[PDB]
Parts: sequence; C-alpha cells; structure tokens
Amino acid sequence: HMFDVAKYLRRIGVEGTPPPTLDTLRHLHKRHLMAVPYDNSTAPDRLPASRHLTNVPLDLVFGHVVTEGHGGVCYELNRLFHTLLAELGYDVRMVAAAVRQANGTFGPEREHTFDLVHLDGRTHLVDVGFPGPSYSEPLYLSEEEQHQYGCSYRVTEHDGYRVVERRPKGSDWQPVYRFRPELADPSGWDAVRLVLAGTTFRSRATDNGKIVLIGRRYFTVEDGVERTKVLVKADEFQDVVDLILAGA
Repeated sequence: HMFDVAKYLRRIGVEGTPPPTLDTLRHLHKRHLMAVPYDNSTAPDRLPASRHLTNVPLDLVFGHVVTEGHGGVCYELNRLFHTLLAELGYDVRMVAAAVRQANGTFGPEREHTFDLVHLDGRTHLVDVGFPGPSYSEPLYLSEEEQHQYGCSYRVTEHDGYRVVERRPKGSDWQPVYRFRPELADPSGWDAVRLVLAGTTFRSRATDNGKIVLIGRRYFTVEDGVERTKVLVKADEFQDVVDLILAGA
C-alpha cells in the first residue's frame, strides 16, 4: 500500500502522469536507468528465508529504492518497474533469462528477471535492472537490427531461446542474455524463487551511455565508444562509486 506512482516518478525525474504510449515508455526506461543505479551491495540483507520473492513485501523494496534513494538488483528494480508500468496502464509481462558469462556459457536459466510490454501490436523488452552494458531504451522483440546511443542490438532466435545481442563500436556482436518468450507471464513476479564480501556490481546509465563498476573493473561507454580501466587507488575507486550512486 506504500507503492506510490507519483513518488516513484519524482524519484526518476519524470513530470506528471505521462500518457501510455511508446514515447513515454522510452522516456521512463531511460530515466529509470539514469536515476536508479544497479547495486548489489546490500542485496543479501533483503533476501527472504523462504526463498520466495513474494515474501519480500513490495513496500520494503519500494522504501529502499524509491523512498530512501538506494539502488537494487534485477528482481528489485524490474519488479518495481513492472508495477509502475502496470499502474500507468501498460500490458507488462514478466520474463526470466540466463546471462552470458565471461567464459561464453549461459548461467542458470532464471537468474535474471525483466519484463516485456505489448503495446499497439508490438512487443518491447524492458530492463532497468541489469548491471552490465545493455540497452538504455526498450528493444523490439525482433532479429532486425536496432540502433541506440552508438550501439546496435538484435534479438535473435537460437534453439528455443530469444537472445539479446549487443554490438558497440569497433567490436563484434556479443550476447547479453537469453530467454524463452513463451514463458512470459503477467503474474510472473509472484512465481520467482531466490570472508571477503562477494563481488560488488554497481552501474547506471548516462545521457549517452552507461558507467559500470564490477569489483575494480570500471567500464564506460559514450556514444558507443567503450573504455575500461582496472582501478587501483582507493580515492579514485570511491569517486567512481559516488558518481554511479548519485544518479543522473
């Protein structure tokens, strides 16, 4: 009952109650990724003993992300965004995906959680909860090449999966994640199941790209041009954390 559309829209820098159109969806998606960073720093603290996402009240996640201004992980940010989109009138369907790993395999089948929106006879992929380099505006569910912010995307079909692939400037196509579109479900969020500190993941979009910090590995993409640096200095590291977490 604490979920509040207006409070959320203010949190992401969106004015009024914009109309339920594709132009609005594209704006909401980009603004969310600019304003609400991905952060797994305290994700373990919000896990339920039961392993069922339903047992984590939506208001707890809303309070952490929206009221308090923090970031979150895929099943927090996309869960909130699904609810916002539904309250703004969109036909939103939850989907789970397997993420491409550094070694080229795909990880567990339902590790990543995101959404699809069916609008005006076309289906769009919606994902404001993915740590690494990926799309700032929704993709169409199509193998046709799509272009945004200096990168290309396509959603190909391979062996019963749809595969989101990305190509920045000067690089080859690489998969991001894969999913089974036919398992999309309007109510799918209800079915989700969940020493040095573990590796921290933090990122957010910028006006023309994205900034990503994975451990010490700092990545930026600006109009499709990528740069990476392994951070050594503690002060520089903290400056990058602060820049990500401050939003835009």
